[PDB]
Amino acid sequence: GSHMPVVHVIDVESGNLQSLTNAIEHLGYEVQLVKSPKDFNISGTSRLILPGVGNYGHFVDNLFNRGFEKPIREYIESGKPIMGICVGLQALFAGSVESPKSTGLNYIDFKLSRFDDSEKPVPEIGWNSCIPSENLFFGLDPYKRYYFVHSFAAILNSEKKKNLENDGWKIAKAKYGSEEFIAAVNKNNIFATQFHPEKSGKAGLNVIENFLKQQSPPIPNYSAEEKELLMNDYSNYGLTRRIIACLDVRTNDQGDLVVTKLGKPVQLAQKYYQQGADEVTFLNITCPLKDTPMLEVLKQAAKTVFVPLTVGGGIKDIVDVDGTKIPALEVASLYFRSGADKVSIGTDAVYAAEKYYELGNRGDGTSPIETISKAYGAQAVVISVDPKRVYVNSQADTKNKVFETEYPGPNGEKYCWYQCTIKGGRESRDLGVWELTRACEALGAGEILLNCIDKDGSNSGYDLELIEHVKDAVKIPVIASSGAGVPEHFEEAFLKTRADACLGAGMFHRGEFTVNDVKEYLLEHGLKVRMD
Ligand SMILES: NC(=O)c1ncn([C@@H]2O[C@H](COP(=O)(O)O)[C@@H](O)[C@H]2O)c1NCNCC(O)[C@H](O)[C@H](O)COP(=O)(O)O
Ligand code: NI
Repeated sequence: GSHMPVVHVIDVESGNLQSLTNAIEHLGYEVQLVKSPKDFNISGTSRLILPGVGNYGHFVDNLFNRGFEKPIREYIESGKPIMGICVGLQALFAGSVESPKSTGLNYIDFKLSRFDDSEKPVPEIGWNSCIPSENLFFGLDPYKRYYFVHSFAAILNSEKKKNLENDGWKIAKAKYGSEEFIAAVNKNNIFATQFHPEKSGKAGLNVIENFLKQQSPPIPNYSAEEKELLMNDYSNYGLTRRIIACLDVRTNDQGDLVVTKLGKPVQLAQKYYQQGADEVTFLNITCPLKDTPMLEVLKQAAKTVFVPLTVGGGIKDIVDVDGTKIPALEVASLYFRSGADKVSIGTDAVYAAEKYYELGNRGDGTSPIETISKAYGAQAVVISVDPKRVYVNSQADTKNKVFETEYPGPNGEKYCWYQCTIKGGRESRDLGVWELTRACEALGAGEILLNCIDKDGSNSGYDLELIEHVKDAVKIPVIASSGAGVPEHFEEAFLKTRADACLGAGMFHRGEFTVNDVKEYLLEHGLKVRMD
């Protein structure tokens, strides 16, 4: 309470706050959560952090509803250090197009807009860099990567950058595709980042430490060889080749949690993080909702794993042990507050998509995809697709969209579509992958986890045509999954397809290769990867 520096963190009791708290404590500070304006006074606060997550309006409304506007302004007026993270940075602006009627602190007199999806996938999900500048601050290093996860940003042009310049603002810029936007801002005692430092590994922890210690250390003295290797070449729109490590979570005979048919999933996640994983996905496949074992795994993993965590399995409307009807939104909220950054929807995604087409290509606003994305944004919803190839002689043989394949079927069929399955692949549905992804994308999904039942655990590579087929269908990031066995497979997916990321389960779990082994190979072949 006074034996270490206290850091006040504003808590609107929504989203993942575990990572930020753990990151601050890991730096040797004590965290004091401020859920109400009554929980903190100006003179008794030396370090204030305004963490934001989800939909702009859902955050700003909640924040101002609690009466935080004046306290925040009075704190900023006191001249003491404040750090805004994600929506914490967006709140400094006039508002956002994500929530038209919502307002902002208006320190920067313009609104955040949506990235152009005509040239790249929106939301931006991945590791981007700050463009080299003379006015960088708090240790922001152009040769390092930070994690961005957003659809809206403060998009720049000459006029805006100049007004901000003359206004006394220091701007850390970043580019996604052909669009330049604000990655971070700094003026007097105000600091804010569009990226999540608590999710950016060591590079991220350094940014937090630099703010808490109020220092702008010089960037390491890199050689012309190191710079040329670490610089952003703007391949894959400026995002590094994202390597995702995934693990299954099952319950054995005794009731304990294991990854092979509650410390094992936790320790493996820590290992994956220590060995270079850009993301860790937990597939829950294992009792009251509050006491769910998977929630505790997230909590434990979130203590040392400073990269985004995804959880999938059973995210839908449920009937708890006591009979209480808990909507999918509340289930996802529980997982988020427990350490998860994104939730994966499989079975309920196929249902929602079928319903979508029956209603004449519209949603009724009740599906997990719709409610979760409206509260936490599209970047918080992942669709887990579990497809299988079905051959046909022509488009006339099915209502589902087909494509011409390079690999003829058993009877010489030159066309095929991919059929969706539910409940761990135990049941098929008369819905194609083309129809499923497009539907879910419309309902609000922000990313597609594209598995392939035929390639699952085969270590023979990814289903390249499937990847390209889905990339033709949607404008949201698509993750290549199922089939990864060797580093060459990742390279193949990244060069021969438009895959926005690569996921691996078996190969990492077998210790055959580590995430770093895959990264070393990609780096050796000229691809950009996160190395921290
Ligand atoms: N009983 C199961 O086996 C099972 N049950 C659920 N899942 C996954 O979890 C998601 C969420 O489940 P909901 O239906 O939403 O409750 C599903 O969509 C599904 O992908 C299951 N298995 C996972 N199936 C495929 C993968 O996603 C796999 O992790 C990669 O193919 C790894 O491949 P690799 O070893 O080749 O690297
Ligand atoms: Ni103390």
